[PDB]
This record gives sequence, structure tokens and C-alpha cells, in this order.
Amino acid sequence: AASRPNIILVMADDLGIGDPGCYGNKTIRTPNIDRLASGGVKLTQHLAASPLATPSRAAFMTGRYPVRSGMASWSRTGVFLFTASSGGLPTDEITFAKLLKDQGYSTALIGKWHLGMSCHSKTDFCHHPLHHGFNYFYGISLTNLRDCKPGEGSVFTTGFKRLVFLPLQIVGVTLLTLAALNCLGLLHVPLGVFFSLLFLAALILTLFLGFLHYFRPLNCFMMRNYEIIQQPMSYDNLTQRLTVEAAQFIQRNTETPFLLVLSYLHVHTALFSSKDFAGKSQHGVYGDAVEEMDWSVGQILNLLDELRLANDTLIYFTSDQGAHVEEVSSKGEIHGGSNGIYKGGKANNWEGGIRVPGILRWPRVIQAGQKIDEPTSNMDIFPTVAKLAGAPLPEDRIIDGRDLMPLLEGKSQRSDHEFLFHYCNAYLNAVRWHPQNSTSIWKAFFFTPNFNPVCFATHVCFCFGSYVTHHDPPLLFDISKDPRERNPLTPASEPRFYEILKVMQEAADRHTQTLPEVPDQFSWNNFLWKPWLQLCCPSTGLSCQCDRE
Ligand SMILES: CCCCCCCCO[C@@H]1O[C@H](CO)[C@@H](O)[C@H](O)[C@H]1O
Ligand SMILES: CCCCCCCCO[C@@H]1O[C@H](CO)[C@@H](O)[C@H](O)[C@H]1O
Ligand SMILES: *[C@@H]1O[C@H](CO)[C@@H](O)[C@H](O)[C@H]1NC(C)=O
Ligand SMILES: *[C@@H]1O[C@H](CO)[C@@H](O)[C@H](O)[C@H]1NC(C)=O
Ligand SMILES: [Ca+2]
Repeated sequence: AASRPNIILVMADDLGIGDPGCYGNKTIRTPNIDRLASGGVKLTQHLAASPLATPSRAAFMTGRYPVRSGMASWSRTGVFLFTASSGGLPTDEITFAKLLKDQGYSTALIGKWHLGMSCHSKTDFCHHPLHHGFNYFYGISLTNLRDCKPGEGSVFTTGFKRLVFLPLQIVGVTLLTLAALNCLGLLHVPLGVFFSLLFLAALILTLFLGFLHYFRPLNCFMMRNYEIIQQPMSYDNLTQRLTVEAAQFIQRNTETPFLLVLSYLHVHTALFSSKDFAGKSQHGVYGDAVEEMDWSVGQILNLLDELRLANDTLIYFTSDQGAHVEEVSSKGEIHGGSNGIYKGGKANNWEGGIRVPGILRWPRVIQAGQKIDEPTSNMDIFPTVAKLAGAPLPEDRIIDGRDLMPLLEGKSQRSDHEFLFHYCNAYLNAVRWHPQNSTSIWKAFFFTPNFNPVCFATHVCFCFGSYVTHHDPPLLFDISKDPRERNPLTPASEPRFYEILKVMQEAADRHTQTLPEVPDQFSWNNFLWKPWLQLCCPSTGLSCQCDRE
């Protein structure tokens, strides 16, 4: 409360809840992170506001549901894939960084943003971290992907199939058959038609070739504030370079309260390690990466000790969302991570994607070794940190996040989340319910995905319909009793079935009455590659090579 301690927010990319040591895993080496759970609280029911990178991060930064800022899509694209697109965290939203920055904190973002860059001009940076509360930024505007490192890139495959291969095949077959018929004297085919097919194939093929050659350079680069330092992004000691920038930040603020947000690229698809982690792993390169990530955390702790700030510094650890279930290469390699006993993962509202690692450590205040089980949200630190810094919560808008200091200081035993909603981009998927006078977790599902190999089909389940199956009355679970979420409830729990789904179903109805009309930050105009938005470090246009790193 107006304490003004140092705040370190550490967010791992896609790290499953069932991967760290302090959570069940027995083979992975996540020491420094366990050396953070034993020193404080371990959230056992930490819920990310979304299964995708962009919206989850959007919710974290704002403490508001992705829909309030219109940072969730209705299409199959739930995250930004082009640095040169105009969609981003709304210029009118307020991040906890801006909040802390106004109270005089030194703010820094090290690593991944994934909330847009510019709007109308390549340099307006309307959505850049420096126009959302951060004084300093070292990292990447978009996100790490297979395509950022030559060896895979099956991120676009589904589209490559529908947009290039298949039509390339229709044209091809059409031309081969037209040639046979014409050659057989069953049809006269004018040169003008063969020309039209060749032309169309050349065009589709050139665009596809263009895409393959430029995607990586135009979308995978390193930045330092408003400038490109490395294009394309190199993996030479990436996790190490983030740490140094993080470490260097803390150090230049040993006497000023500071806010550090370390958003690692790990362990998002396209794993990697330094010379020091390559090989020794559990379930492959992923483990090699996760364990490298942990070495980074530890590196920051020892610095906190070295500088004697560890005692008056709030540290938090989490993952933007669950580990990727359907993430396996072609030559075999099984990536993605694990979410333990839980069902689902990255891209669906099944615990495995909603649930997630949540750790808090503040020596001077939080009782080390503690363990909370009440339902907590990804959006909860926005209000928690605002208080810590004495920054006032915004009153012109609603905040879904709930301060969690009373829960971590034992001043309270129940979290203010008896009604949590689970969206799937713009689509209101599930709905949780921790009844006031009970310890049961009622979870309804207005719909559910449709796991591909009975969702390796499209690489990621959706929220649309052609891959979604609605329910009426709403399907219902009781994660409190059945966490594994491997058995719907209707027989025994039938004495209050229609009863509960009446109190829950109303929530959504009364809830959706606070969802204002806001622009779709994920519309086609805000998601598509805009040439005039492309940052190109060397020359002008598209031939951007950079490495000031
Ligand atoms: C006050 C901030 C205004 C930001 C928007 C500025 C729009 C005009 O700015 C111009 O936009 C062109 C198209 O993107 C660019 O090619 C020019 O280099 C840029 O100067
Ligand atoms: C974007 C991909 C579109 C694929 C559609 C291909 C339709 C076939 O192509 C069309 O075939 C006609 C007769 O064979 C020709 O007269 C047309 O000029 C030709 O464009
Ligand atoms: C530990 O992690 C590996 C992959 O990193 C995974 O295969 C294993 O299942 C995890 N252990 C648990 C808790 O299931
Ligand atoms: C560490 O990063 C530096 C960057 O200059 C590089 O020279 C070195 O080889 C890296 N360590 C590795 C991967 O051996
Ligand atoms: Ca992610």
C-alpha cells in the first residue's frame, strides 16, 4: 500500500503449468524458479484471460478483458502476425506501466510485446511500448515463430494450402487436362487460355516466393526503443542478451523504484539454447529452452541479492497462456510443452490453456512457502501493482483484475473472483463459477472446440463454428471435484443443474451489458501487411539487413 517497492514481472511464453519443478514435473531443471515458489506464494489456480498471446498480454497490461479494448478477433487469426499491421493495444487504454510511470517509477520492457507498433505512419508508433508506459524497450515487437528461424515455419501452412498450393493445383491440373484434350482433338484450346493459366500460376507463385523470402526479415527483428538493432533477429545468445539488458536496467535504478517486465521469447515455437543447454533436456529442445529460461531468472535473482534489493522487491512469474498441445515438427520433434493432469492447451478454454503458472515473491511482506488455491486472474497484477505504487485505479472504465495483496498477506482467504469469464477471442467460450459460500468450481461451456485426431488439423483449435460445437443447455463441469476435466456433470449434479446454469448464464447476460462498442483491432484492415508500415533498417522499401547487436 503506497509501499513503492521494485516490481519485476516475468512472463514466459507458452510454458505449460505442468512443466516447472515446483508444480509436478520431476525431470525439468527449473531450479531458480522453484527458488521463487519456496520463497513466496504459488498460485495454484492462476487463470490467463485468454488462450492466445496477443489477447492474454493485452489483458495483463490492462487488467481488462480483451473484448473491452477490442483486442480479440472473430476470425481464425487471434494474434498479430505482421509487424507492419495497424492493429494494436488501443491508444486510449492505460497499462500498469503508464500507471507506475506516473508515480515516478522507471519503467522497462525486456523481450516480447505482441501488441502492435504503428497505426497510420511507420513512425507514429501509436502502439509501441514507449507510448504505453515504458521508458525503455529492448526486444521484439511481434512474437517469436518457427519462420523466424530457418528449419520450419508451419505457422502459415494452413494458409499456404488454401491460398497457394490448392489453387496452384487447380490451375496446374486444369492446364494439363486442357493440353490432353486439345492434343486429342476433343477441344480446341486457344493460346489465350493457356496464357491465362500460366500467368495466374506465375502470379500466385511469385507472391508465394516473395512471402517466403521476406516474411522472416520484415517480421522478425530486434528493437531498442524506436529503432531496429538487429534485422533479421539472430538467435546468438538471445536469452542471454535479454538477461543482460534486464540486469543492466535494474542496476541503473538501484536507488529508484523500478518496474521491470521481462517477457521472454521462450518457450514459444522455434526453441533454442546457448552452447550451455544444447542437449541435456527432458522432452527435447523445449526442455533445453525452458531450463535456459530458468537460468535467466536465477541470473536476475542473484543480482537482486548482489545489490540487496531482493528484500524490498515484488517479483511475479507466469506464462501468458498454456503450452501448445498440437505442436510437433515433421521430422518428429515433439514441442509445445506439458500442462499436467489438465485437459487442453494453447488455443482453447480447457484448463490446460486457461490455467497457468503463477508465482509471487516479496520477502519483506509475503509469507514464503505459502500456497493459494482461490481462482486468480492474469489481469490481477494490474490492480495489485497500481496499489503497491500508490497509483490510482482508472475510474472512467471498469477493471476486471482484482488486487491480490490481501490474499497474499493472508488478510483474506477468498479472492474476489466468484464470477470469471473465459473468452475465445471475441467469442464468449466457457464461464467459471466459484460460488460465494462454497469451494466448488462450476464451469459451463457455451461451446467447445473439436479436437482433430480423436486439433492438429488447423494446428490450433478455433472459436468460430465449423470447428466448434455449441451446447444447449450449456455443457457443465465441476473442476473443483473433477480437475482432469475428463467427465461432464449431469447425473448426480442434476438436482441443481438447471439451477446453477441459471445463475451462471445470467452472469454472461449481465456481463455482456458492460461490453461497449469498440473498434476491432483485429479486423482485416488492422491485421493485413501494410507496405507503408514496414520498418526497414538499412535502405528504403524491402531489403532490410541489420545487426547493431
Ligand atoms: C502527430 C502524429 C501523427 C502521426 C501520423 C503522421 C502521418 C503523416 O506522416 C507521414 O505518413 C506517410 C505514410 O505512412 C509516411 O510515408 C511519411 O514518411 C510520414 O512522414
Ligand atoms: C485465386 C485462385 C483462383 C483459382 C481459379 C482458377 C480458375 C481457372 O482459371 C480460368 O480458366 C478459364 C477456362 O479454363 C480461363 O478462360 C480463364 O482465363 C482462367 O483464369
Ligand atoms: C515435464 O516436462 C516434460 C516436457 O518438458 C513433459 O514431457 C512432462 O510430462 C512434464 N512432467 C509432468 C509434470 O507431466
Ligand atoms: C554469446 O553471444 C556472443 C555474441 O557476440 C557470441 O559471440 C557467442 O558465441 C555466444 N555464445 C555462444 C552461443 O557460444
Ligand atoms: Ca504464447
